[PDB]
Amino acid sequence: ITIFTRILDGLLDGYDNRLRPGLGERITQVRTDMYVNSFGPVSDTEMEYTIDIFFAQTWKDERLRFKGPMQRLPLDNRVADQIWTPDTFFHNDKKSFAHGMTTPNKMLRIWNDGRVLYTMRLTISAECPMDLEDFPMDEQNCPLKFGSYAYPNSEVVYVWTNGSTKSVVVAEDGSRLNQYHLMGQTVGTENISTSTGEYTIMTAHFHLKRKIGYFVIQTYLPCIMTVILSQVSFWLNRESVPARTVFGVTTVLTMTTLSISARNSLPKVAYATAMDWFIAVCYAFVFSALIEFATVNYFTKSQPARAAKIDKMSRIVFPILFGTFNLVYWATYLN
Amino acid sequence: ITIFTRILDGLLDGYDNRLRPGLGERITQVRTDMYVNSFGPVSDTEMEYTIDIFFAQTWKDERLRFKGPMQRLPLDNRVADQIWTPDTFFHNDKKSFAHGMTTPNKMLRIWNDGRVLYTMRLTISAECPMDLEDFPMDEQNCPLKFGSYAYPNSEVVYVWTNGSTKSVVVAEDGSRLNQYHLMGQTVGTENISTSTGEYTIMTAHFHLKRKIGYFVIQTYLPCIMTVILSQVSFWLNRESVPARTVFGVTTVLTMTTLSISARNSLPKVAYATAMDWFIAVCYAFVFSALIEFATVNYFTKSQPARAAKIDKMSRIVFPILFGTFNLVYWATYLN
Amino acid sequence: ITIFTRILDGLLDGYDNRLRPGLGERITQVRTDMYVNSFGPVSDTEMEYTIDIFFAQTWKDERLRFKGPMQRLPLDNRVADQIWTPDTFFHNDKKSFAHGMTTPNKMLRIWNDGRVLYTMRLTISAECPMDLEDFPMDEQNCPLKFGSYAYPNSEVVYVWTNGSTKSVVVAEDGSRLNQYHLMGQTVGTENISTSTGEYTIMTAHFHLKRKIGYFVIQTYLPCIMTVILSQVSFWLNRESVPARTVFGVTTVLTMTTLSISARNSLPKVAYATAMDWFIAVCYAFVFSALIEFATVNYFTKSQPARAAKIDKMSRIVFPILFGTFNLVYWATYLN
Amino acid sequence: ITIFTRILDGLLDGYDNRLRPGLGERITQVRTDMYVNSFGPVSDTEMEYTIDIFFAQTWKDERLRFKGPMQRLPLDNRVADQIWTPDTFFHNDKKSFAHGMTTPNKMLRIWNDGRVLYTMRLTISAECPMDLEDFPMDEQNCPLKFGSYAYPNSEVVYVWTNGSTKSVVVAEDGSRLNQYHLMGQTVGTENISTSTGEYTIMTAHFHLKRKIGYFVIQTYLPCIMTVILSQVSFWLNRESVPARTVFGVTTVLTMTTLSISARNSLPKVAYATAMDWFIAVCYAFVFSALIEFATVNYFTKSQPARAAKIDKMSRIVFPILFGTFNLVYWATYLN
Amino acid sequence: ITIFTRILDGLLDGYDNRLRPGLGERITQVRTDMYVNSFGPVSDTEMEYTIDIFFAQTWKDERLRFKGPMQRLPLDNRVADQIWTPDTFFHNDKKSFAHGMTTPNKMLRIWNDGRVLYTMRLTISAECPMDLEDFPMDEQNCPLKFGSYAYPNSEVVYVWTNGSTKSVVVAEDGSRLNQYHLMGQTVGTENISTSTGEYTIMTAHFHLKRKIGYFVIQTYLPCIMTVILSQVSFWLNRESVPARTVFGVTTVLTMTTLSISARNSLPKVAYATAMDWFIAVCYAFVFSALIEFATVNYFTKSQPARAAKIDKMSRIVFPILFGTFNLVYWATYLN
Ligand SMILES: CC(=O)[C@H]1CC[C@H]2[C@@H]3CC[C@@H]4C[C@H](O)CC[C@]4(C)[C@H]3CC[C@]12C
Ligand SMILES: CC(=O)[C@H]1CC[C@H]2[C@@H]3CC[C@@H]4C[C@H](O)CC[C@]4(C)[C@H]3CC[C@]12C
Ligand SMILES: CC(=O)[C@H]1CC[C@H]2[C@@H]3CC[C@@H]4C[C@H](O)CC[C@]4(C)[C@H]3CC[C@]12C
Ligand SMILES: CC(=O)[C@H]1CC[C@H]2[C@@H]3CC[C@@H]4C[C@H](O)CC[C@]4(C)[C@H]3CC[C@]12C
Ligand SMILES: CC(=O)[C@H]1CC[C@H]2[C@@H]3CC[C@@H]4C[C@H](O)CC[C@]4(C)[C@H]3CC[C@]12C
Ligand SMILES: CCOC(=O)c1ncn2c1CN(C)C(=O)c1cc(F)ccc1-2
Ligand SMILES: CCOC(=O)c1ncn2c1CN(C)C(=O)c1cc(F)ccc1-2
Ligand SMILES: CCOC(=O)c1ncn2c1CN(C)C(=O)c1cc(F)ccc1-2
Ligand SMILES: CCOC(=O)c1ncn2c1CN(C)C(=O)c1cc(F)ccc1-2
Ligand SMILES: CCOC(=O)c1ncn2c1CN(C)C(=O)c1cc(F)ccc1-2
Ligand SMILES: *[C@@H]1O[C@H](CO)[C@@H](O)[C@H](O)[C@H]1NC(C)=O
Ligand SMILES: *[C@@H]1O[C@H](CO)[C@@H](O)[C@H](O)[C@H]1NC(C)=O
Ligand SMILES: *[C@@H]1O[C@H](CO)[C@@H](O)[C@H](O)[C@H]1NC(C)=O
Ligand SMILES: *[C@@H]1O[C@H](CO)[C@@H](O)[C@H](O)[C@H]1NC(C)=O
Ligand SMILES: *[C@@H]1O[C@H](CO)[C@@H](O)[C@H](O)[C@H]1NC(C)=O
Ligand SMILES: *[C@@H]1O[C@H](CO)[C@@H](O)[C@H](O)[C@H]1NC(C)=O
Repeated sequence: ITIFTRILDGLLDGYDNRLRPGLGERITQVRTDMYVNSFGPVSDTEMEYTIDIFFAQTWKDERLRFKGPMQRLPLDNRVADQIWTPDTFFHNDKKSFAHGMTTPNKMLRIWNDGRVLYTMRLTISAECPMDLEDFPMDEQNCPLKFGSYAYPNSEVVYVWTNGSTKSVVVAEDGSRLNQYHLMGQTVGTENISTSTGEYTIMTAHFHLKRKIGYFVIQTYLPCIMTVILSQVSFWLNRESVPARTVFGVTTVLTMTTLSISARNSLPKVAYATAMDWFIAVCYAFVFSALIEFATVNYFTKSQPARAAKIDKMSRIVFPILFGTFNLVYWATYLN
Repeated sequence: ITIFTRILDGLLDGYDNRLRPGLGERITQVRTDMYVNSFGPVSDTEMEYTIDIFFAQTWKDERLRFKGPMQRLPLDNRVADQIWTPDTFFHNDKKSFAHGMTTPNKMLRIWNDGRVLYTMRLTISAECPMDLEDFPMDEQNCPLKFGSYAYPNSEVVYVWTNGSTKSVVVAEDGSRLNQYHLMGQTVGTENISTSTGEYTIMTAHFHLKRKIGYFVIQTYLPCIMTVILSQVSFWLNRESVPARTVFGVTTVLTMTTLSISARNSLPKVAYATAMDWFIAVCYAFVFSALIEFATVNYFTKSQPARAAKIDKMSRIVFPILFGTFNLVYWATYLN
Repeated sequence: ITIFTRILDGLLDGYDNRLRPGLGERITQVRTDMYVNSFGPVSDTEMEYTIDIFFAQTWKDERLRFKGPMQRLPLDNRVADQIWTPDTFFHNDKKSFAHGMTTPNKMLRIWNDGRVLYTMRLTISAECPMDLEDFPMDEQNCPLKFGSYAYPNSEVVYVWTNGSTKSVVVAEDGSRLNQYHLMGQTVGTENISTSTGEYTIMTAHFHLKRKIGYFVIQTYLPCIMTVILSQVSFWLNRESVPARTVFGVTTVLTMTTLSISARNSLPKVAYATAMDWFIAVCYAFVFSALIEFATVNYFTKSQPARAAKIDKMSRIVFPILFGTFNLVYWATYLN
Repeated sequence: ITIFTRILDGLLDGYDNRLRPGLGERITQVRTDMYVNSFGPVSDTEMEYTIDIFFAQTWKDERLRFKGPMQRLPLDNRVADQIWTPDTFFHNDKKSFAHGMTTPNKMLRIWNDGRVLYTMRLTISAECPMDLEDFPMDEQNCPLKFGSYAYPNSEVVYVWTNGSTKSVVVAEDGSRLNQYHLMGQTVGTENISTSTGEYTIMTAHFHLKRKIGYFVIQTYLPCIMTVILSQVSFWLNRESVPARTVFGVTTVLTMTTLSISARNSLPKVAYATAMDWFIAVCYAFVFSALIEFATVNYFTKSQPARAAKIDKMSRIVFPILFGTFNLVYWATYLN
Repeated sequence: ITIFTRILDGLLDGYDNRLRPGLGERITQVRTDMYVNSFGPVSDTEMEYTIDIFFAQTWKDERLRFKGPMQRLPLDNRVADQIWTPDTFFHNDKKSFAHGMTTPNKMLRIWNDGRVLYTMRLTISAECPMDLEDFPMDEQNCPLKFGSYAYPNSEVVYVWTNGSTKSVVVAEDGSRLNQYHLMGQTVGTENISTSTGEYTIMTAHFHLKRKIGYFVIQTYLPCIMTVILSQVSFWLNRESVPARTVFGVTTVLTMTTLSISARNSLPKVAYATAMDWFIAVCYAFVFSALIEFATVNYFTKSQPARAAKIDKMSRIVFPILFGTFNLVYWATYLN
């Protein structure tokens, strides 16, 4: 153990962590790996998502080159703080933190040739814009961008691990989401020209397809039952004005109540959503069934034969219409 | 007191906490104990649970081997920071923190032979997936996985305490939960092969049985009374179209109102829940009682004798049906 | 000022804060005082309560014994870190923090004989289980336990201040609670045998009696008015089937609406609450008034005289029953 | 610049920040100034308020007395930490924090004679009990108490700035509140005898007048319309039992619905609020209009002429009563 | 690399970060740049907005002027802490924090001539008062003011960038908001006289125009449908007192239900909002249609010809009126 105490002391004696490795000589290339331990909750209201990853980075540093019996130096964060590390930051991040129990989860390993490995565990809430036009039969793509904050392209460059280690890995246990399904992952690299030089930023996209199960139970199913409720009126006595009247208005109150409740749980966007149309049409089918009787009753005095054909015809026309509406609605958005 | 100041200074003189004990010589074996002071709130929506534990770890470090009058060295965190400790982290953790008042709750004890005792207090929110198909007659198993972050199996190994201290202990005060019951605990050890070596991870499962009391009061009971409400209609005058009509529709509005409220308090999962079916069937029993009258009124003019048997039988079939339905529902899920 | 700088420097010169005072000689006895500046919000849902206290502790450290003109040394937190202090932790704590503005509120005072006074201000959210069977005519007792984390009975012992300084003091300004009333305070001491030795834990119980004012306004009163609403039906025309029918069902919808709203605000426990019964009985009084008419209507054809006695007697039986129900309900739980 | 480096080094050379200025000689007098940058949200439910202030303190420290070309030493927080400062804490505080971006906002300035200026920016959530008996025609007064935590009157004394600089200043931008109006400010000084000596505490009261606008829109106005709704019944056909019956019960359901929602937004106190009475009376005016008809219908069979005067009289008596009630209600509380 | 280690050591050798550059000779001028990476959520209730910016500042410090092969010194935060920096704080800030993952996002660059570049990433929640009289056809302007906390105009001055870097830049991805649209940005400088000298404060205004889409879907449309619902009553049988009565009251109950939910999502201000009027008028149109029938029914017995003209005229007057109402409402506020 005393052998390694002098090796560490020798490497760090006179080591200037303020300067990057290969300053004025080479561009420090960093091979970045990643393992998604858990895909945190996604929010279609706040347009963000949380993710728990093991973010690994390896680069070249000649100052740490040593020769000894061991081929690797297993070390903790106590050394990761004393040496230089890339100040990798996440561009689209909202807030982030590195897990600290028991000690700040930072693993450092130094090989003879100077190869460094500096990985940590991060829970980060990043941005994810969404176009909820097809919501809840929706598909969104949440990116994760990260690069160096202080080092332009001339000073530092990032690249993904190619071949040995998979670029992005995701655990099946953590990927489980109540309302989304993780389709896959995509990685890429790009250069960006900013007012403080051109930086290389590394993107990692997580494709998501929304699960409609919760919404069939909450909104679609009760709406369907409430338009069928309105269409019961056609089979009741046409001459019983109070019965047909109170039935038509109470069902509108029912649909009006149902649309009020469904509104609270839906994203607060400023455009029409695929569900917003389903609720709209259903309200029209409930409102229409009421107007249907208002016409039936208006003609009862002088044109009762006409008011009878309207009601009897409405018994088949209404369900056939709402039936075909669903045939088109689901056939359109489920594609 | 002056004796112990030189012993501590002597041990820490030249002590390199950056290196694990026995590097290149022995494997640091850590005996892990745990005491659940409180089982924090469990969340079936966020699929997580909070837990408050005293997490103890003991290993052997020859560098701390000393000779003196005392057999043990009672010390605080002021020494725990100066020595080496295993960087044990919890794999399924979402967020964790160690209690700090008055001082960081870390207890250190060093015996003559060099065995160390390093325990701390942790409140941690860990992951716990759930299959809420039988909710609220549910059973879940929440795990707690923890291992070393930087040291694979070759460098460090974990084992549960055998004999003196029980692996996992639970306090009678804290395990109390409003909606859950802690059945028991299970401990285990397993090896995992990762891209940074093979680590030993220690699992601790907490079995949970849900308490249906809250849900019988909130949803089951009012639904049952509201279908019984619908079945009152069969005993009223069939020829009074407004009475039977307004009664049939108002109860649907009532059942529709009841189902809207129950939906908010239930988990926002995307599959059918055991309660979701009970609400569904009840809505069907209310909707049927209405359709039952719609037929009675439809046949009342030309087929009054036929419409009479429908109403009278509905007086017994409906309650007998809903009665037998409950017999099957509860008998099925309570098993 | 130059006199005290050498006294302080002399005391701290060679002072080892890692070791407790009187190690291997005497047991460090700590007299703990407490002043509740404010009793934070109590939660009957999360089973928790917040409290803001000035937590004072005094012991004797021979190393700090000095001789000088001043009898005591007024000092800030800048010295509290340099000396030894008991690592007092709160056993039932959930989350705690020490006020830091302007500077960390820690007061240190050192007397000639070496007796120390070390107090701080703490806001702590501690556990408080509740048996809400009589809720909201309830009484709860919230404890506050604190002891040493690293020093067993043999090494450190706690005792309450008796006589000179009051053990626990509470300001009437902070004791104000919207839904609770602070009856009093009780203090005690006990020994607990743990796997790391036997420790002494100090308990402080705060007795609470719940205030029913908010609930009479929110729930009891509207329920009473809504069952009296149901009993208006007996005075209406028996031959008007729609009038009596819509009145009976709409009031059930009203009571069903009223009970749904009261449900969200009430604690989410899994057992029957004293109020849950009051809402239950009231719903029964509204549901019965409806069933009462269904029977009246069922007998109207062949037994109208019997259907008349039912309605007319119900005008007095119902209010006398609900009247006497309140007489019994309130008389039982208010005791 | 090298001149000031030697002056600062000279002043801080041998400076003991653990000791207060004038220890064992004089009482350190601190003139405290304050500037309310913003008056954070006020909460009548949690009985607290947030406030953002620039908290200034000035005293004399003879050790910092220097002679040089400059008359004052403009310094940042880097020096404020190195010297002694009063450990001023806010007694009624619940949680506070000092702004840190870019650097901890602490301004230090040292004059020749040794007078120091040490100001900081603080956002603090302080306590503010309220007597909401006249709510929402309300007026509250929130205090702000602060003194030294470790230094009694004998060692430190606080006094407000007088003359040139005003004790408390408030910006018109921050004083804007959605539901409150800031009447003015009051400052005062007092001594308090505590178990750790007698301290001097400085109070700053902020007088508040509540804005009734939000509640007229939410609660008062719809209630007024809903009692006028109930009084429509008197003008409808008295012999139409279903019409008058369904109208009477639906308005009660409407008023019962309205009172449930207004309740959620109101403070959860345990006494009657000025609004609680307005809602109560309105419910009584809706409930009475229903009983009015129940009487009309009860007398219609045998005493129809009397049932006519009741209905016709109620057309004038009811609105005149609700009219005079409002005349008295507003005249009482708005005074 | 060893060349730069002596240069840095040479520059920092004897460097006093407590003193500003050019003290007692020149005014430290700081050119401030800004890049809005994301425009965080805006709150019309809390009157605040969150923003994520790259806040850059550049000044000249002669002490850091060096001669070497490189023209600039790429450095991290490890040096930014060791040198002097302007203590720039944001005046209207409520809560701010600088991103810390991986390392504190502070970029430092030192040119030969002594020019420094000190930029950081900040997420800050600043104040933004609003006049929501025209809400939701609204326009608001949220400012962002920042200056030096300890250095008045005489010692430090702030200025906007000269043309190299644009003063305020906004990212195309992050500026997207659900309910607002970012029109543009305006920058300015002003002097303010405070009790601690006169400071220069830098303003940055972000103009916002509200999106009416969400409110058309949530409130306007259902209100439109519910007043049209009320106007159906004129076409139904005038002599059917129950039919017209239950329809009139239920639509009021429906509109009354609609107004409470609309109130929940709207800002809790104490003045009348453009929507508050639209909801009010719609309630008047539903209530009026009810009073319309009460008049028709009151005249039905003795003045049926008058009760016929009233009802028939109402079929056109009501929709024509509500039609023109929208024409004026939308035409006025949409301008
Ligand atoms: C002529 C007739 O059979 C009546 C019965 C119900 C009436 C409708 C009710 C809803 C609308 C009310 C509005 O005031 C005028 C247009 C609308 C659409 C009315 C047009 C005329 C209708 C259809
Ligand atoms: C002929 C008859 O007794 C009528 C009375 C109520 C009617 C039902 C009401 C609900 C549905 C409405 C839909 O438009 C057609 C199918 C459904 C299921 C109707 C079929 C015909 C029924 C059963
Ligand atoms: C025969 C008679 O006076 C009728 C009127 C209302 C009816 C009750 C309505 C509620 C229940 C409905 C259920 O379907 C059968 C039992 C229950 C309890 C009925 C039994 C028979 C009653 C009491
Ligand atoms: C005789 C008469 O005009 C009836 C019509 C409505 C009835 C009241 C309804 C509400 C109450 C119901 C209770 O069961 C008895 C007392 C109460 C207050 C009744 C007393 C008698 C009244 C006033
Ligand atoms: C005579 C007549 O056509 C009646 C029918 C509905 C009545 C109105 C109902 C609402 C109000 C009730 C109040 O008690 C008196 C004024 C108000 C405004 C009444 C005035 C008289 C009206 C308009
Ligand atoms: C794919 C790159 O992987 C990392 O960067 C990494 N960094 C730390 N660890 C890993 C591997 N990994 C996915 C773990 O879960 C894990 C499990 C352990 F028991 C100990 C360490 C790690
Ligand atoms: C316009 C003012 O900009 C800055 O002062 C600034 N400060 C840091 N950075 C920038 C440039 N900028 C707009 C970035 O996005 C960026 C991107 C990177 F990958 C690394 C650093 C920065
Ligand atoms: C069984 C696991 O034991 C620990 O890991 C442990 N660590 C600290 N403590 C314990 C023992 N234990 C269960 C306590 O509750 C306790 C009680 C005290 F008053 C002081 C210290 C502890
Ligand atoms: C019960 C032990 O109390 C303390 O140890 C204590 N610590 C701080 N303070 C006290 C006394 N006390 C009850 C106060 O309220 C108070 C009032 C002040 F103005 C200044 C300091 C304190
Ligand atoms: C009245 C008490 O005032 C202070 O003690 C104070 N402390 C800090 N500052 C002030 C003056 N003041 C009212 C400011 O707004 C201000 C404005 C600045 F740009 C920089 C510093 C300050
Ligand atoms: C992008 O950046 C990388 C950084 O190494 C560089 O090699 C490549 O030539 C650049 N290409 C473009 C188009 O910017
Ligand atoms: C797992 O690892 C431990 C390391 O101590 C070893 O003793 C055990 O045999 C291993 N078991 C398996 C199944 O790999
Ligand atoms: C606690 O145990 C100690 C011995 O360690 C004993 O002296 C003391 O009296 C005990 N206290 C109580 C309350 O039993
Ligand atoms: C409070 O105490 C101070 C001494 O520190 C004294 O000067 C002052 O007069 C006292 N106030 C009152 C009201 O007695
Ligand atoms: C313009 O501003 C930049 C800020 O970095 C500065 O370096 C440069 O010297 C300035 N030049 C002029 C002409 O203002
Ligand atoms: C701001 O103050 C400085 C102080 O010298 C002055 O030169 C400048 O003209 C002032 N600018 C404004 C807009 O007041």
